Amino acid sequence: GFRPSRVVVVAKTTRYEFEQQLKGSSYSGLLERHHIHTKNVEHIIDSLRNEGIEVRLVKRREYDEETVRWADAVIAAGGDGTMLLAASKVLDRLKPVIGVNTDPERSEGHLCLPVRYTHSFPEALQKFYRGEFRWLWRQRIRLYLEGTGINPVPVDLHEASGPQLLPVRALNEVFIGESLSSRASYYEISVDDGPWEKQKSSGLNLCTGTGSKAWSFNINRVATQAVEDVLNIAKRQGNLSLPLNRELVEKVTNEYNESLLYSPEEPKILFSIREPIANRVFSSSRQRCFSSKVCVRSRCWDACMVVDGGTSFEFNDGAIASMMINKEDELRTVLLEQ
Amino acid sequence: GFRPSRVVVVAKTTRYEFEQQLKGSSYSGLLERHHIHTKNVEHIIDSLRNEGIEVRLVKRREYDEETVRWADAVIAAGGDGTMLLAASKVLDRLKPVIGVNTDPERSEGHLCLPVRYTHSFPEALQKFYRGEFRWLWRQRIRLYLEGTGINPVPVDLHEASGPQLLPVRALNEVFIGESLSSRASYYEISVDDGPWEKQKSSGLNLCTGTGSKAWSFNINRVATQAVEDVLNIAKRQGNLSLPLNRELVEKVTNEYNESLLYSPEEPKILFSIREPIANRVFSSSRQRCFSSKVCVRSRCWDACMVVDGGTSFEFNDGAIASMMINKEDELRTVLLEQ
Ligand SMILES: NC(=O)c1ccc[n+]([C@@H]2O[C@H](COP(=O)([O-])OP(=O)(O)OC[C@H]3O[C@@H](n4cnc5c(N)ncnc54)[C@H](OP(=O)(O)O)[C@@H]3O)[C@@H](O)[C@H]2O)c1
Ligand SMILES: NC(=O)c1ccc[n+]([C@@H]2O[C@H](COP(=O)([O-])OP(=O)(O)OC[C@H]3O[C@@H](n4cnc5c(N)ncnc54)[C@H](OP(=O)(O)O)[C@@H]3O)[C@@H](O)[C@H]2O)c1
Ligand SMILES: [Ca+2]
Ligand SMILES: [Ca+2]
Repeated sequence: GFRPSRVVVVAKTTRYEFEQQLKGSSYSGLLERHHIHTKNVEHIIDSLRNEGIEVRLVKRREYDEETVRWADAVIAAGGDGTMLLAASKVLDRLKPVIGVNTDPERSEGHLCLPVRYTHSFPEALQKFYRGEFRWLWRQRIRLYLEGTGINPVPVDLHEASGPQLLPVRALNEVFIGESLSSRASYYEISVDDGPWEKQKSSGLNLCTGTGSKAWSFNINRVATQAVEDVLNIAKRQGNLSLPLNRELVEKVTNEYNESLLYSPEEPKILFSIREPIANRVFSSSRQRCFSSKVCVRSRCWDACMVVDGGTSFEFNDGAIASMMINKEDELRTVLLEQ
Repeated sequence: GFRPSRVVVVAKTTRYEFEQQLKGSSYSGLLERHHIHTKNVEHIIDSLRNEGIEVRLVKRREYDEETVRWADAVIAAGGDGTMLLAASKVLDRLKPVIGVNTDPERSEGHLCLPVRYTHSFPEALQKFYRGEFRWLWRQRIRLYLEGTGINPVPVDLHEASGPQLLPVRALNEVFIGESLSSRASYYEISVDDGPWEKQKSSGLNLCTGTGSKAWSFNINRVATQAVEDVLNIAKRQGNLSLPLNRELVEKVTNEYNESLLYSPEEPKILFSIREPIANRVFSSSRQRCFSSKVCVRSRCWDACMVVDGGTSFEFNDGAIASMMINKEDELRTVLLEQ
């Protein structure tokens, strides 16, 4: 069983708090969105204090490493974005990090406790107390940086030198690309210490098993129409039998897309070349594959390495990044029944 | 036949000229890249003057509408990027625009004359003179902007109000998305005056037939591995017969990908939702389809409408853009044998 005496709760900033800091696309829904989150944060904190747990409630600007150190456990109160924020400042594989979905009608909360615990949190505490749960260590990617002209200083997106460790780990993915959305990205890639291979594309995505359902899923999943087309082509071009139906096309589609998801516990990186350009002057290889190690040498003008959509690093011509998975970067999370 | 007496040649700026305005990723190749382009520009201009044609050679900063007006024809001397630059300032469907690939080992030049004419330009002039060619009018998209808080002023990326016409046409595509590469984009889309539909994704691409081979192709094409997987799934899940082989998988792949390309002359927009997010809180519809008309209402924080990778417009919450295809926006281009 597991009973912290000391807990920091990191709560997301709501849209309403943002504007506080009408037209027609806000206010009415926004204030109700704010009341729901606040009602649920209060339920979490009241429930913790009723178990005798000391609690510090902070917003993003006050969530710091000192407070993580003070705490026995971190609770992210918001959505998956709030889990990523919480994980960004936890580097100890023994420190539990737990997510509570505070607006389940608008937050997916895939990294969070099942939705029932949002308004039944004492039930979650008791399940923890009795050990009716399992530890889940989610693998994360660490980033090294070397080369010429490099700038290793992290930028917080929510407002010749040897390899040095960058101060965040990726729980979802590392995205590498030019800052301008229409500017093709140019680099060289070494996978598992293999040969260097020039790529031109709209960026690279390097995700964990946790991240396999996030950005990586939407880069790689095929539409049920595309599957329907591919199958119809296979009839014309060789009468590949079968009866294609509504049911079958969805099925085969779903089987393909599940192949893109893998276990959060497996220490492997799924890397995807995002929208590669082939034609007669460039040539690309595989679109995606698993690996333990990816090294990227920047050839970019004004590009960034973005960790979990939250922390950005400069990555221009001369910079060399290496990504791997290290056991000491595992993020300690919990699994409850729903 | 077709014999201009007055011609403006727009020549790209080379990398060397850029730096002029070594390590290891430049110079050696860069100066040879520069000599090749310059040698070919001189051949073009010498050939024109030898036909008695008056010629003004300009770089991007001096390419203006006045000079287009002066000219009987525009020649873009570079790659497809130089064709797009040239087309950006031509709004008259009667003014010929012709592209010459000045570095065919590094420029694809899909919008340009066949590579042989790069060093055999008098042959192209004579073919023009004798009418051994066909006019190709490439359809282009025009952009209207309305709404609240809008800013219709174009930004040149290479350094309550009613609908107003934006001053460029898209020869390849209009891209719409948030400026930050990791920030999901949010908007509502009306296709052919249909119902408004909320989307969340990494942007929208709205291309012409000319643009169908560019960005749109790499957003939508499927990998030969994915086809191989989809086919193998169809065996397991219903023994859909056939013998899958190296040959067959490439074939079916190629048939699918050709379905993404359409004629530059056809007045239809192929629009693609780029990396839509579905899950349990959002829901998307079709990934791509043809249309005559797409209206997009921005819900974005800090987004842009990017025309042919060269001209950018602000497009944040309150802005409403409508895209269509108008005959007076056709771009007059030529077709030569190779
Ligand atoms: N086109 C795309 O798919 C795209 C574009 C940009 C970013 N992203 C992803 O969004 C992450 C940043 O999340 P954010 O909440 O700060 O911004 P966000 O725009 O709210 O994220 C988009 C959605 O993905 C969900 N999500 C986040 N991490 C996930 C995971 N590991 N597995 C499954 N779903 C997940 C989020 O859930 P909640 O509703 O609980 O927030 C959200 O509904 C990034 O690391 C990136 O992976 C995806
Ligand atoms: N991931 C992607 O596929 C991606 C990302 C950004 C932009 N783009 C495309 O590139 C366009 C801007 O071109 P750029 O030359 O200024 O930058 P660029 O990075 O040099 O364009 C990428 C390549 O596409 C080729 N291309 C351009 N227009 C084409 C067309 N209509 N059909 C077939 N190929 C075409 C270019 O040919 P050249 O070698 O002759 O220049 C170039 O090789 C944009 O409108 C957009 O469509 C694609
Ligand atoms: Ca979120
Ligand atoms: Ca180019």
